[PDB]
Amino acid sequence: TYNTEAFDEWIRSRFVELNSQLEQLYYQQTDRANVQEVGTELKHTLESEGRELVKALLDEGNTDEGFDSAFDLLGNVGLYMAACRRHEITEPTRETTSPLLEASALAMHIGASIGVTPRFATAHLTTHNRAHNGIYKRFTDLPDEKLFVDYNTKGILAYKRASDALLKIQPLGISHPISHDLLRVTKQALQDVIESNQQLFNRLDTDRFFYCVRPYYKPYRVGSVVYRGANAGDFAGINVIDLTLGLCFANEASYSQMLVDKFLYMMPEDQQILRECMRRPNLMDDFLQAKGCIHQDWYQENLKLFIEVCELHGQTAIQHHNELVTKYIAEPSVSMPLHVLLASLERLRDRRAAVLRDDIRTRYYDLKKLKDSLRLEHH
Amino acid sequence: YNTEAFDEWIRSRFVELNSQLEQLYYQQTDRANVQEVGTELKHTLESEGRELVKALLDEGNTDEGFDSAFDLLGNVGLYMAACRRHEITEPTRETTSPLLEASALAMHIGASIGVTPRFATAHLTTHNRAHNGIYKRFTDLPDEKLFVDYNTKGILAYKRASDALLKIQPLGISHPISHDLLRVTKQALQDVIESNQQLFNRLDTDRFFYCVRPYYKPYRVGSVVYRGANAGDFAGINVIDLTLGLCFANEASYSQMLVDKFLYMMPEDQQILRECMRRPNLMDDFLQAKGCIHQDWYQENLKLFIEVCELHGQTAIQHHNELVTKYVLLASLERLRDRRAAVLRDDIRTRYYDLKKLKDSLRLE
Amino acid sequence: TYNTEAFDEWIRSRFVELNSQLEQLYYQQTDRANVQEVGTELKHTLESEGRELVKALLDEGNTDEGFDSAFDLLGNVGLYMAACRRHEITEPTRETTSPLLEASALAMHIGASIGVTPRFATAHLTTHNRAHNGIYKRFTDLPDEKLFVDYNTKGILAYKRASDALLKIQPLGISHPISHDLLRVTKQALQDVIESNQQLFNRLDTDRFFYCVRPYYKPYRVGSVVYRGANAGDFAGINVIDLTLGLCFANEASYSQMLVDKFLYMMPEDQQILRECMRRPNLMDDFLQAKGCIHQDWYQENLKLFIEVCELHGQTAIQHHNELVTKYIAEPSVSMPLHVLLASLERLRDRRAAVLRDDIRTRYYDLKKLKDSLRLEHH
Amino acid sequence: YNTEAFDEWIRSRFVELNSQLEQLYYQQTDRANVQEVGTELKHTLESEGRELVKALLDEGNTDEGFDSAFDLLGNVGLYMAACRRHEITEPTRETTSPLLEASALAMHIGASIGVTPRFATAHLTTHNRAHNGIYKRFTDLPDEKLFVDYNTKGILAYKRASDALLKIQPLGISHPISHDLLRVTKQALQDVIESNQQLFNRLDTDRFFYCVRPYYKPYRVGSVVYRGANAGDFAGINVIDLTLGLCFANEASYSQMLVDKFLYMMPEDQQILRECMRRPNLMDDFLQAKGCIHQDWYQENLKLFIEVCELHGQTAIQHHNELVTKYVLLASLERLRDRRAAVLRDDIRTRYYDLKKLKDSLRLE
Ligand code: HEM
Ligand code: HEM
Repeated sequence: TYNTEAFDEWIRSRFVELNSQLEQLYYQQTDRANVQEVGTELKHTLESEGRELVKALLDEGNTDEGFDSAFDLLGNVGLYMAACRRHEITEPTRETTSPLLEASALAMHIGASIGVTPRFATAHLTTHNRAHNGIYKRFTDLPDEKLFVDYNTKGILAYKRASDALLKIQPLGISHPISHDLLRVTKQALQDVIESNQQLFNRLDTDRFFYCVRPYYKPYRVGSVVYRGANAGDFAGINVIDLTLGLCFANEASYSQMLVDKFLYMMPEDQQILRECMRRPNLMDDFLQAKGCIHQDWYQENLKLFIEVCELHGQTAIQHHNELVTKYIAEPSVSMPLHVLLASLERLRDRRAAVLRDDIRTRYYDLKKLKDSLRLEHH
Repeated sequence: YNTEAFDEWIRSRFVELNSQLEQLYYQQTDRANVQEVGTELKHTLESEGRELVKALLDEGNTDEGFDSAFDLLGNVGLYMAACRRHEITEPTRETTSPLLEASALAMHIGASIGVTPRFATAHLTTHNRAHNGIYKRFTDLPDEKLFVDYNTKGILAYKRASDALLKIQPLGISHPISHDLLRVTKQALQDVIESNQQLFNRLDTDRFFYCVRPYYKPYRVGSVVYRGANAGDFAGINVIDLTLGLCFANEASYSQMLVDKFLYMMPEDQQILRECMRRPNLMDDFLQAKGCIHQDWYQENLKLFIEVCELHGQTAIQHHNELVTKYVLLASLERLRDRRAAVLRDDIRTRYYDLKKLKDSLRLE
Repeated sequence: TYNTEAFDEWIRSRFVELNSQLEQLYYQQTDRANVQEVGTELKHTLESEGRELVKALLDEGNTDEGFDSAFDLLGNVGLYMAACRRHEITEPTRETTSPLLEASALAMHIGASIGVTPRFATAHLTTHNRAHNGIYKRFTDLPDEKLFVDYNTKGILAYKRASDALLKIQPLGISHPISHDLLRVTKQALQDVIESNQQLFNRLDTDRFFYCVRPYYKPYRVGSVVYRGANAGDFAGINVIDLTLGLCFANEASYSQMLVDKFLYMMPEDQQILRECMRRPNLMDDFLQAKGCIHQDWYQENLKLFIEVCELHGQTAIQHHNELVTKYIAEPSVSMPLHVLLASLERLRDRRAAVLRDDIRTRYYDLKKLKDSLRLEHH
Repeated sequence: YNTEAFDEWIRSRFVELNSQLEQLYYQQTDRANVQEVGTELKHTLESEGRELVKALLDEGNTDEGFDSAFDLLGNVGLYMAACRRHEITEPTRETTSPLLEASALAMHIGASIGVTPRFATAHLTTHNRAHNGIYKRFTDLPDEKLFVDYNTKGILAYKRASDALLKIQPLGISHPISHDLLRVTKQALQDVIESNQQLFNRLDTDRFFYCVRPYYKPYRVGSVVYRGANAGDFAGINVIDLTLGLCFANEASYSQMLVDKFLYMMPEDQQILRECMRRPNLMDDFLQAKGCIHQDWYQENLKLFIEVCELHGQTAIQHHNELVTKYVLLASLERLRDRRAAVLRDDIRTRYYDLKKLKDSLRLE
């Protein structure tokens, strides 16, 4: 694993220096978002040194060191390609196919060999970013990047705690007393998300993030195909909650399509779990079907807690869209299909908040029926 | 409708018969005696259950999915377990099981889905589906419900602890996020201490030993004798042992224990457990990071790491001096409790010294 | 499974009648490839009856009857959508999104839920086409369709026999005596393919196939995304042979991309096996590395048989391209990106035949070195 | 390098020591005796192997992948099996295994990958990697090579038969393509008959019973006794039994047999086998298609189907009267051979009548 080590050590050293030093130049500019005619020397070094190290890896050909080893390597290749994209060394709408031949072949080889997208994925920097003596992979040494990544990690892990609790209710049923504890575990995990997102909101520098962090999550070509950038939402957890709570519907083209466009962007194990939720029942419909149990102790106790969980999830979606996406994407973007991705994100936030709409299906009425169901039972 | 017919029976008459039978046993002076008592109730339980099982055995091969099959196997196991409790079947008395139909069915399902052909802990705890608030049980006794509910709470708390620990593996012990997982682990283990305490302060020692425990006895399935389920039949607890490095897979005593429980947990738990047997542990990781002693992450993470090991080892003594003390291989149970607690011993390998070295490693700071 | 049964029984009855009767009209025409202003009544019935049956299924929502049941249902939905595409009831370059709302949602739901493409796949009509009292799913009752499907099935099954034998050599090694038998089993299976393809070549009606069979394998939209038609080559087997024999290379963008574009078009189990071959060694390189064993009995005996297998595979690719694709696609198409897909198919045939080229990597030299290696050893 | 050091030993000195030892045993008059003979060679085999194993046990947890671990377990099992053959270790003589290091290592790997902690058939047959033409073996005797090679050929032929049969399931018995799979199945089963015949006509009855078979004896791993491998330890053969409907998973006798062999085959073979236990079979399918008697597919497919059942049942008698006849649970071996052959019996359920009904069903045509 000499060649593999050599590339990783490069990613954890010079790679960070080159990008950092390059970000310094971009920030000094007046445009700040411009990359043309700047750091031309640093770009050649980053491209050159990375390619050689990658080329050494591409020579070894087929290797089977296990999923973790392969995924880690693919991450470095993706981190490398992502940087080249940020610095305009490679640009999709400018090419017909990727100019980074070696890296593309290697990335497409590993990705297809382990069932993941042939590029940098969220897990590469968050849940599966191995730290060496305290430092883990990063594009730059900027404090704002670390804040973004760490809080995405905290957020993601909090959602996993919430989806795991929800999945354990399935075998017990909504009337099970133990389901009341899982429901509370779920509630706490979702609150950890609200808190996690708040801290990020109160510490991340809006400007530094939009000009020095975000530009590394851009779409770029791998081979001839264009692959979009990773999202902090690329993991089963969040969608597992949507389906299990019944807030979203797999039978709707809009939602299933979204799942399809993200499967390869998460771990194989997360894909398996997500797909399975698409053919399992949900708690919403369960409670709705238990109308003749309205005067049951477990019903009032569990429905009450359930409804609270549905609200927290919707709260977390409003917090994300209304606050996070708003303060670091929409605003800085108006100053410097954007209105399209914003509109999709809205239907998503409203789908979780269960608001009233006529253009899309929502649980507003179902949730209201259940809320008004708890009224009749407190007697 | 046969599956449901049997399930509905298990959730109704089955509970009545056992309950009514437990009433007779308790009135006795011996109370542990079952000979010449409830002979009528025993015949009914055996008879009604067999007929319902026989109807199922006729359908032959069925593939309704893992959950459906496991649930059915649970009812068959619950039925056979009852028969064992009431002496309708007794291992040291037989050469092979007298419950022919139930045995065939149980062995068929179990082997078909990779689980033991009898009632397993998950059948009554994590995978016990409730209907309108009531879930499978042997009797309607309050002490059974206390035992099962707290075993469930305990088990689920351990799963939260093992899941947090496994997420550190890809991040490493020096990762800042590993400090949060380590704290999540600490909290989950505390939930176990609290969970066990509540059980200790509410369960009726007598009712449990004469009306609850006798349903977890060993009985024959076919010609083979299969031991009773244990609240410790799940990956979680052993995942923590290996990940924290408190136990060693390279030791016959421990790997044998794992082998004797694999079939007693869910296939998914088996997969996870086996995997931990070929993965590194945090203990050795910290020990190998001696040249990082003056690192911020080393001081912070290690402290919590040691607090985690102490909560686990300590939560071990509590259990050891409870379901084992108040109620052959006694030594094998002491070594297990000693490895977890990392006590000092000369007969078995322990982390006592390694843990002390690490505790005193925080000293310099 | 009433609604599921109702739809299947429809697919096996009226569906076949409507398409058949419709094919009769198209054939009578002078253009014969025209579909405008013809069978307008039959089209409305096919579209109408199918949609209603699908709509009934879409209502049931999430169901978990097992992989086989779900895959079978998805097949009927795909068969239905494919027909609508053939009859121009739906056309990709004419739409922005699919006009078949219910069918799209259902197809995308099942597909994503079990990890397969949301449309009709080769297995749906070949290896996983269940027959009822002798009759299995089909678009029409035409004899030429049955010939096409049956021989694709025979061909596919023969390739599976060849890939399975090759994979069993891996744990034994190329010098193992038992590997000589597997190598012979492989040789026989590949010959069954040559024979299978020959029979198809000598019995299929070139015209009927191009105007009455092939038009059902066209690309159509599912939701907003366009999904290409199934190919008799959508299964692990063929590519497993390519990689195990070392005739193709996973480290090349061109090949890995091709694998990615077909994974969802085969069974999950075939995907698993294929991906794994991308990180395993191959026999070609093994033999090349055993140069200091040239005077070994197993070497001459096994290398000789190996080289024969490589030739048969290449023979089967030439037979397919030069004969089959030529007589039923290229010619009838010149009479009535086509030159693009033909060019890709050529690089593929030459990759297996191991011919000499400068534009792509081939085993021509490696195979020649090994052939000339057997000469030195027969002494 | 420890893994390779042990493997290279198994492929060199290990073979020499055992071979040289077999020479001494054969010269004797008893020939089956091992007491007071080759005492020097035994010490060397035990000593050299243990040291190499001890080096491996030190590395602790390793995750080099299933193939690497399984291969290593095989060497450890081959080593322990030899020690058993030479009486260096004997089950009915011990309470626990005297080979401490080897036991721990074997139990560790086996449990970590889900296989029995000893030498399994695949270790010498389908998964025995050859180096420059030579693959793992206990001795250099020609009769061992004959036994192993033909077991391998037999096994691979059965895998071809089970794979063809499983591909009919999704197509159905009335599918035209099922007629080809049925013929592929027929040919594969014939390859088995031929394979077994060659073994019968070449293997030296004496050399095999005194120099080959004694290496497949049962021995202790830890404290548990694990039986020796059988050329029948793989899914294939049992997949054919269930798919053809010749055997029944709902019968304790058969499901128990499956349970006692799962760990003796590859995890992938276990998965496939278990699944067959909850799937339909062709026998019952044909029986249920009585109102299709005058169908073309019914006549053609059924004929070949019956020829397949007869080849299997007949290939059973051959084996039964060979490795069992020429060389307790003898009855359980008769019933198995009788279910496969579908003979007439009153003590166990068989397909004799069902098969006769189907044979006479072709009569009307
Ligand atoms: C200021 C920081 C953040 C910003 C600027 C941000 C921005 C975005 C953007 C613009 C998208 C849309 C997808 C695309 O077109 O690529 C997205 C998706 C998503 N984000 Fe964030 N994000 C932030 C933090 C977080 C955190 C901490 C979480 C927690 C896990 C998270 C979870 C998600 C989810 C789950 C999705 C998908 C939509 C859905 O299914 O509802 N994000 N984010
Ligand atoms: C006259 C009958 C047949 C014709 C017209 C035909 C045509 C084609 C076409 C045009 C393609 C290109 C893919 C696309 O753009 O969709 C293709 C692919 C393929 N065909 Fe056929 N085919 C026939 C029979 C068969 C049979 C019997 C087999 C046997 C399994 C088969 C195996 C393949 C393979 C494996 C591929 C992929 C290319 C590769 O990886 O080499 N085809 N076929």
